[PDB]
Amino acid sequence: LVAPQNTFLENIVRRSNDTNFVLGNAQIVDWPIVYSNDGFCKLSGYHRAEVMQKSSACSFMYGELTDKDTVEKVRQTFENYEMNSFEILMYKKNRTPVWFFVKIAPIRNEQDKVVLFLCTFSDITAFKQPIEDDSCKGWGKFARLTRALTSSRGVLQQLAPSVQKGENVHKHSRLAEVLQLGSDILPQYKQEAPKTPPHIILHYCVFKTTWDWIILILTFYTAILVPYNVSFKTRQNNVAWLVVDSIVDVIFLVDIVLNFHTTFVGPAGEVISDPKLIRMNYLKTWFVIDLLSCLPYDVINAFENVDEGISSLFSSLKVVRLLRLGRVARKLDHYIEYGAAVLVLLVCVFGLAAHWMACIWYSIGDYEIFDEDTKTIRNNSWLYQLALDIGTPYQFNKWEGGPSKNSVYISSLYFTMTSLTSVGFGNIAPSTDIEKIFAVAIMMIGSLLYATIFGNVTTIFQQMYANTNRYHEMLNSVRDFLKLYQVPKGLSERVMDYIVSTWSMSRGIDTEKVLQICPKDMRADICVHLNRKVFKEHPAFRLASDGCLRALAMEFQTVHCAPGDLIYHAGESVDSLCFVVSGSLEVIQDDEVVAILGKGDVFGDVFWKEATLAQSCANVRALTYCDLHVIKRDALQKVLEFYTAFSHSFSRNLILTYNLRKRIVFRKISDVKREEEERMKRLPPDHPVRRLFQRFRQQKE
Amino acid sequence: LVAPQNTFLENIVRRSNDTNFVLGNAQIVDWPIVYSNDGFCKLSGYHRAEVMQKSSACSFMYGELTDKDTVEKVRQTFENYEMNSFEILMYKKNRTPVWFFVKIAPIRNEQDKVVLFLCTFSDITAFKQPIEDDSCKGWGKFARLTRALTSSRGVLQQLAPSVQKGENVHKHSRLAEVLQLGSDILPQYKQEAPKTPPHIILHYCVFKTTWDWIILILTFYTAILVPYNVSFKTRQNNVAWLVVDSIVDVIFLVDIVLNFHTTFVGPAGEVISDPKLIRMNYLKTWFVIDLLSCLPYDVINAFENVDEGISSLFSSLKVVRLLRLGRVARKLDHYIEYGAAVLVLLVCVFGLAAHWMACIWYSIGDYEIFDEDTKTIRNNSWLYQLALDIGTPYQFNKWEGGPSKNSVYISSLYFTMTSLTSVGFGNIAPSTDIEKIFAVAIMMIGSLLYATIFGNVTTIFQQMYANTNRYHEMLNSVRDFLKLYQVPKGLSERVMDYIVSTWSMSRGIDTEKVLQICPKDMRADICVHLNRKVFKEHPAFRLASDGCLRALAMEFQTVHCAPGDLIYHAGESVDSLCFVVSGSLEVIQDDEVVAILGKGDVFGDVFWKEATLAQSCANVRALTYCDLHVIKRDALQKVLEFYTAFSHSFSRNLILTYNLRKRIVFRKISDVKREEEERMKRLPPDHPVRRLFQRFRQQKE
Repeated sequence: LVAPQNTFLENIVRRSNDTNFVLGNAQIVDWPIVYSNDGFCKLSGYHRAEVMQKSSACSFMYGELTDKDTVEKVRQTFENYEMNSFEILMYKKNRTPVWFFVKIAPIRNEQDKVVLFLCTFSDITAFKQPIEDDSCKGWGKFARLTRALTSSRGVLQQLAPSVQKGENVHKHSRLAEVLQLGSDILPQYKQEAPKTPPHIILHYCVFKTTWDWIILILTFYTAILVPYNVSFKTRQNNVAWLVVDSIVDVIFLVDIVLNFHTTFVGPAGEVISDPKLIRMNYLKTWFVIDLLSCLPYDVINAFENVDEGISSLFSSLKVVRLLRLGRVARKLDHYIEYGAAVLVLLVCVFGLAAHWMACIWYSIGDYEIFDEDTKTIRNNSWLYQLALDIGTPYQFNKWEGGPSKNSVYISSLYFTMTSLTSVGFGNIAPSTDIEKIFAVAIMMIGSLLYATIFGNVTTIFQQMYANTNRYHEMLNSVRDFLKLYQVPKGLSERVMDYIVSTWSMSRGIDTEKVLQICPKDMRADICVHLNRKVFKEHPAFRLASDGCLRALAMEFQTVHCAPGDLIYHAGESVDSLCFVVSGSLEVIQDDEVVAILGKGDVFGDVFWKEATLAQSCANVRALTYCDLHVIKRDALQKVLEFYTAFSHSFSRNLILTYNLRKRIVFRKISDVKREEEERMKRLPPDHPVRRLFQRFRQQKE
Repeated sequence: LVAPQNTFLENIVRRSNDTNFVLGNAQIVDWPIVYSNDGFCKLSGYHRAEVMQKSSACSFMYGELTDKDTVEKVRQTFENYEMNSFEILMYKKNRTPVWFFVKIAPIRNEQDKVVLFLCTFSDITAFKQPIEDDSCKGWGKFARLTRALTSSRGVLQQLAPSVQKGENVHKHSRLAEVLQLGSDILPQYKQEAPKTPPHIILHYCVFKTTWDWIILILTFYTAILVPYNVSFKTRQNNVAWLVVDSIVDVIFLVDIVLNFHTTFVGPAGEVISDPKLIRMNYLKTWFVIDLLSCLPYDVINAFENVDEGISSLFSSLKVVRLLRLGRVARKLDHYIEYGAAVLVLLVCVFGLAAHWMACIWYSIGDYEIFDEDTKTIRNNSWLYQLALDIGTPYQFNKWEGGPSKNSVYISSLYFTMTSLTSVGFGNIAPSTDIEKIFAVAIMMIGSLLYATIFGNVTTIFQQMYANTNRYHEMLNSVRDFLKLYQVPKGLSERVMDYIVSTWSMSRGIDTEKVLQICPKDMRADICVHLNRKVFKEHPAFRLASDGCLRALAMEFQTVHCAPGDLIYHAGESVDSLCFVVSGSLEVIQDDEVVAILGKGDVFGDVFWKEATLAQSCANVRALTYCDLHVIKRDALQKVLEFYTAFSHSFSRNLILTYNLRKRIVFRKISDVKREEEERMKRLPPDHPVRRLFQRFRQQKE
């Protein structure tokens, strides 16, 4: 989410440290100036526009005291493209001769070419010999030159008055700030994305995504396992549990380390990648909590110490890595956001709450069943009830254990579960006060959890139906309109066929909306792409310029059509030129076929010549599914008159297939036979019709 | 929700009591008139427009009989800004000389300045000596003057014919209505919000809001506690319950008093704050109910009287303060309305209904268990069943009590609860007829309550997803369109990058919609703010007037762009001026870099000079993320020709960085070397090409 960016001006101005620079082209003869810094503009007194395009040699800066040897040296250093520095008198706009130190640095290109020359300048007037062509006084001229030397007199040499013979180090101090420009020359005219530090890996790499999926699976597995072991306090018989616990805790610590070594996205900035601040930000935000939550705290339980009862609660506290997950959810859900991702999040929280409240019901029962050394059986307890139900009742002499831990686990799970979805079988009763308060807490939280899933599942029916409903409402309105206004079957089915076909090919595409969203130049490129067919195939466009091509692409509109469609009916005013790129067309003149139109054909009229609109002499009808491109007369004329140069070539190259303004005369064989046989079968009062004949002859004259 | 308002005209006209007044400026020499009342307009006969801007001295009113002493007195009283009153003959528009009483009152300003002079006038003709320059008759002139004196003859002196020598009090009666104007002078030209009475406190103060939160918590606590004590009829063992009950009832009475002393909002008026009506409105609407509901009625139970069984039902009746809360809800919910406030309202009504129906189930059981002195155990009762289930069965000799009240409370709560959410454990059965009807009532109301929460929770998924769905549908349509029309990868990713970046930076912002919602002047201010950058930094605008600045701000449009974007391709018609405020730009001429554009640069053409559009000679492309401001030629020309004065300064100050109409010529070093080595390696039939050469020379001539 970043563009190949160029930063040369900002980089060079920031590296300059209040110095000045001038830029000029390398490959053009005499190397014209392409840029001048504001500092140079003010130092020379000449404006940027008047220094623009001038020669890099700065001959326009020269004066009588300039050195032909220096001129030759700058000339040959330009012609050989090496780094150098110089010292020479130069003339300001007031034609005051003043001293200058100069350095040159041509800049290479990413293509290993060399494109640019870079210049730097500095005053040394207050330190060189005094010179004055004309002055009010020698001391006054000295003071004025020293006050002009403020650039050197500033931070670059502010310590000078505390020392003597400072010129032994002032030259090097000035030269270092220009020698630093070698780093500025590095990008070599290239515009490119900035770099990021190593050992901090981009968060969006596929390897990091599968790492995120792995830590997902790990935290889900730990959230399963933890409440089980902590509730039942089972014996550590197989070392595998401790092995898995320690490895998964250390892999979580490594995950925290990679968050400490990975890119992060902030609300105030699209990408944040500086190690010097990302680590501290991650710390101060959430890294302290991550450290508080993700260590292998079970090592304390594995070891032995005087910390009686201190470290027990670590397991549920470290389950919370689901909260790291929830922070990641903002991104990770979007891989299934299409698909209602929250469905899995629901299922997971269901399972988690079920297991949690299973262990809670177990804990309450276990705490209640025996009344300590008082030996009160408390037969009212649910666990006693289930023990007697399943058999193997308790005994004493000593105590019998009755039910087994596995069966009792599933007992608790199943009660939690039935409470969760309100089926309430009722075989296992919450007899005691605290059992029965816990029943409050569980079924309340269950109902709140329960409402959400109905909302979630309803959230998809809009997608599943509303599009069809939009189609349905337009179709129903069309039906009512069409039937209400009594359109016969032919035109009615033509209308509905057009509606259904165009809707099938379109649906949700808003092509005009996409166009107007698109910015002007990309719009130009899109329409050029869409009219590429006619542009390449028709020879009239083989000569066009890119600008006129773009404008014509804006103007062009493409029409698909069904067979039997009538494009130009007789007597209609022709106003458009049109091309055929698919299908075929036919022309009807006086109910007679006179022309057929195929691929690549173009017909219309010479608008640029006639300049007057005319009626259509014939009818043109489709016989195939055809694609056509049409152009309006006025816009075509405007583009043509703007591009007069292309206009002449376009006029002389373009030839039409048929011209709608002209028409042909003909005779039918049947009509000729009728006339011949009528002649085979074959006036003084006709003076009025003869007068009409004479009038017609005069009009035709 | 009120603006700093001015009411001087309405206030003074209402205080005037049918008198007249005239206003004039204080700080302008000769004090021109700024306003004239309609009464004065009609009394003088001169129209408002012709009296406008005239001198406050009313010299244009004067006549031969006027007094130079009075003229000097009004002059010096104006020059010294004191209050005074006067009497003088003046002339009406018909040039009839008539008597006038006059009073003057300059008005101060909120800045302790003085800005305005106020005048008042009145006729005394019928009481002063008779005067007539020319008349039909003396008695007729007397009658006409008396009929002109109707202003004094009206309500100000209507009692005069019942008295004699009334002039001893008529002057004071007239003067009082003008002396009242001192209160009218109070606001001192200031426009400000009106005042509200003390001891009635604004309802929206933060202290009042936290008071509302406190009364919320109090009524919630009382609603918890009341059905418990009233159902179980527990002994009053700790005085703390009575203490809390009495303090909370009296704090509710104090709350009712503060509603009686606080602002209230009515549908017919945005703010209602008059004590003389707000108290009565609050009374007649709801204050009678508040008094009916909020007293410490438990004092009767604490005391002793012959009122056997009268005062018991007070507690549930005073719980209803949740209805005061519900009236407040219209406002109070909106602090959590963002956040689906109704969720807490649900949770609260849940808890309330649970506890209520707990106490109801308890009441039914307690009423049923024992069949009075008949000693029928009624073992069918649910409470008997639970007693035998838990143990400690009932006994007699005398009666054993069995279950304890705490356990029985939670029993009832828990049954109500399981009935509420239909889990229906079934261990506690409604055996008896009435138990079992109550089961009807509870589970019916439970299902009605239950449906609401699903609606509530579904109400959020639109917010959670529909925005993403809008983005999804446009992206899907773009994908289908782009792939269907076979755009290569380069342009395809350019398009999708533009779409996603613009959508990320925009989302729900409809900037154009905000603009068109905004009214014209604030639109002007917004665009001035947005173009402040160019306005302040570019010297050409340092001279502009506010009106032309506003119009140009309306015209300006800003464009952000990505690197590689081509603004003006070669051969395109230049029609816009444009400025650079961010990033950098580069210019390509004949595939050669010729110019670079930086911060603050401007390029285009001199439209106001050339007046003819021209094609672009070069190409300009972006290398950085850049922000630009563009101006259309036609609107710029129109604004300039309107503001001709600024036009000359703008033309003479403005200088372009590069002009698209002009172009540069150059040569390549490689091309020069090729030509030189070709010359190192180096016509009669050429007459046709020589003729072309001669034609070219003639055309260039």
